[PDB]
Amino acid sequence: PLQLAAKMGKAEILKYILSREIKEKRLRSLSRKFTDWAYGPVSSSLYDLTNVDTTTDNSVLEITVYNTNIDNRHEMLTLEPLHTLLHMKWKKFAKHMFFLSFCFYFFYNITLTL
Amino acid sequence: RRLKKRIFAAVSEGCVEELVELLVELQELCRLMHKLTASDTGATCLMKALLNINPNTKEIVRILLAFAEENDILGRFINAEYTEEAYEGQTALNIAIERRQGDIAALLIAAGADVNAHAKGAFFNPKYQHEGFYFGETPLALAACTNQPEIVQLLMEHEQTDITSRDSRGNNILHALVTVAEDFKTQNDFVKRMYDMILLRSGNWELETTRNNDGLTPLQLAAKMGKAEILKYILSREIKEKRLRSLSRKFTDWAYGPVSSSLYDLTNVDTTTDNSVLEITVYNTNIDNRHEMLTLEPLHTLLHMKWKKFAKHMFFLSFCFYFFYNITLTLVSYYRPLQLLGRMFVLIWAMCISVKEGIAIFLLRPSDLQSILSDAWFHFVFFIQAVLVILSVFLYLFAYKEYLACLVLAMALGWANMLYYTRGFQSMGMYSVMIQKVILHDVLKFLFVYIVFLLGFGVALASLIESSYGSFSDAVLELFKLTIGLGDLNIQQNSKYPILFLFLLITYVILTFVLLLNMLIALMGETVENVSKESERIWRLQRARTILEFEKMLPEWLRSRFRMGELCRLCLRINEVKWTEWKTHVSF
Amino acid sequence: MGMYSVMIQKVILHDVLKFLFVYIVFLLGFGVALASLIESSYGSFSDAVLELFKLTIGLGDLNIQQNSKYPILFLFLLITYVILTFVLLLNMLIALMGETVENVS
Amino acid sequence: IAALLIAAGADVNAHAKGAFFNPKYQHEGFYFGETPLALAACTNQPEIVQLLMEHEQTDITSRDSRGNNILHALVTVAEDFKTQNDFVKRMYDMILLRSGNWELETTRNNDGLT
Repeated sequence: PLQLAAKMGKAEILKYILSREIKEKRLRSLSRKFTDWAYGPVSSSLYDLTNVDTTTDNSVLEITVYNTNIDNRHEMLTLEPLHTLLHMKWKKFAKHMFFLSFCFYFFYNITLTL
Repeated sequence: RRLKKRIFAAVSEGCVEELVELLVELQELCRLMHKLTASDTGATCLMKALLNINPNTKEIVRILLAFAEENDILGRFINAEYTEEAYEGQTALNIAIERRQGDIAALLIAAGADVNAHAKGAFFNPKYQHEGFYFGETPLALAACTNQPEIVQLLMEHEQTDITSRDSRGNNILHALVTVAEDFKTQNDFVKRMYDMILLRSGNWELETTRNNDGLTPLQLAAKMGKAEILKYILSREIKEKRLRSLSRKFTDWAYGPVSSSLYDLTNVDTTTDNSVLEITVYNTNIDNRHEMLTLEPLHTLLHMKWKKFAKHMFFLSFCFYFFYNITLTLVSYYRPLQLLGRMFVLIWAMCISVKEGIAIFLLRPSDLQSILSDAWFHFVFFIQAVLVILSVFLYLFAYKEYLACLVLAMALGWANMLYYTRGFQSMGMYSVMIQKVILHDVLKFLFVYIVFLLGFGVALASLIESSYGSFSDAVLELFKLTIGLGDLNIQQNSKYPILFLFLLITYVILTFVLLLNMLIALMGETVENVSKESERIWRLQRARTILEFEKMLPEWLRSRFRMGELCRLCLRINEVKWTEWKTHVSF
Repeated sequence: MGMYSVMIQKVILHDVLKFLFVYIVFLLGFGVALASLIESSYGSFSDAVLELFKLTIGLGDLNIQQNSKYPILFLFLLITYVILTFVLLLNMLIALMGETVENVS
Repeated sequence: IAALLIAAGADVNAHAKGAFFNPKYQHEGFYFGETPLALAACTNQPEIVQLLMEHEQTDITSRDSRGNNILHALVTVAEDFKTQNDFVKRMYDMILLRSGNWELETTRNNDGLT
């Protein structure tokens, strides 16, 4: 159901499923977000990345990024745990890979021109 | 270690019977600090119960307090604090105040909880505002920032507490409230009302005169952080109660309909001391509500008075002097082989401008000054022009031949520099900020894409020619001439592939003339509208900066003579008429 | 046509005057800059300002060989003038006059 | 207190010709008409203006230093913008109806204007 919501482009249902908190006993297992400690505006939360991370063959992040028949892609991408995951994946290796590709292509073009 | 785990589990769950049985077992084993304190974060059973409060948390807290009293260790546990390096200084009273549990908070205060406890954890005073929560490292400051009137009143009524306490940052309750306050005018503003309440309950000038390690009063701190609402409230404060009128900074003398005369206070507002509110709000570069803060008394009237006193005359004198200097330089250089005197005047003024710009650059802030449009480009260009003039003179004194190039660059820069003097009139300050914003926004990107495409097509064209497109420089010159609209499009250029050459030329024409130029027109139109909606504020800020610079440039004796203010403290009398406000008040 | 007449009046009184003033400022500055380093066409100040005006309006030819002492400096000054006037000032005047046209229409 | 003073014999036709009262600029002072009746009219006091009108020792055709009467003063004080609450028009109507004569609307000041 989560992947289907991501594919069809339902931001509200996607956000509800991704960030779901249950405070009842014996039902907390159904939740995907657990609040560890809260102090005013600061809040630490453990999210679940079963079908959200790009680990399996098909993932929610890959579906919402590679979707071409949707219009709420920005709305779906600007919510946890997708925004933080994207920034982490960027700052880990994507910036370095992009800079390396830039340098390699620039040197290749300069060599061809010369 | 099982007993401590059982105690913690019972405290977290809230089972009264289980907690009582565990306490009985602990008492039997004893017949306690090591078993009650956890080394994970240096917490305690009371802290664990308050962090995980439940519908029966009051009973658990009462049972724990009774057990501590029976063991005669309650006073030992009241002063318990976190031993970790992240949230050091936390206490049960602090947690109870944060969790808005007023009954338990009052119970802890009555039981002897530390009121003046300082929570100096690293997470509490983070370097960035988004990296942590800062409240003041004090239960009183936390109650003030968390909007608990009952709890803050109960703390204030206590005898063991203090008000003049300064935390690690040096900030007191008023500084903490100023920092926590929101610049935007929200519908519900509790910080201002509770600041008023705390100041009235204190009833002394020590709170508003104390300086932290940054050497700022609460008013100066509000001006620096950019809180228009708090700044206006502090600047225009009226108290009608007896023995409390001294705390006010604005006194209404007489009122007759819309006309009202008011004496304001200029202790830290006038540019008299080393640091002043006006100087802070004018020279601030990391704020966005500068126009909102500057458009309120006693800053607007003070700025207009300081202008009309001497700043207009100084600006006109500078305009005339610079215009005559530029005219003399232009005439002297153009009439190249009365001349000696003109050259001497040019040299003297160039040296003066160079040294003044050097002092200005040295005294200017080296951070974020060049990134923002804080009148740094004009200083840089003036210094560069003076350096060019003096270098041209030195080279003419010698036998070198670059003096002519330096001099022509000097006249070009100086004649392009007259626009700086168009900020005196409102009709042209908008034009100057238009130039600045458009150039900084769109022209740079358009130009960059232009050289990219131009160089690409130039090396493409110059390589397949076995006439005019001989070398790379000739090809790029011809492309530029075709773009700007001169020359002729000759298809017979002795090319190996005439059809390919024509195709490349037509592609370049479509890319540049059809797309790029009209695109730049559209982008610059959008930018013009956007920053013409917000140009008056920028012009006013530039005028205020010029006024303050001229005021600082004045000598010692002239500053004392121009110091305007009637003693009562240095009060300033302002007559204000608000016809719209008077009509709205009287129509009720 | 009354709307057209008031359009003429408002646009001329608002934007054309300021654009023109900045134009003569930059034009005279660059003219005296160019006419002083020539030891061909840019002989005197009047000839230099006429050539600059012709280059701005879009006639003539951009001849880089003007018998100048510093050809690179002359070319740099000419390109700077072209960027300042053609790229920036004219399209800026277009944008400002568009905003004024909407506002007073 | 105003009614008490009127009943005690306070001057009703007293003219307040102070320089601040008739300033050259509208923002340099408060202009109401240099008359207690004109001030009551401009300050939106229906009860006080009615009590003054019902008095016998008062007059309506009085002209101040500017030559303006109550109607001219109300016109000057009135706001061009159509505000939500417009009291000047209603009280102008009330005063004109209570006067019941064409002398008020035909008198000209030193500027020669009705």
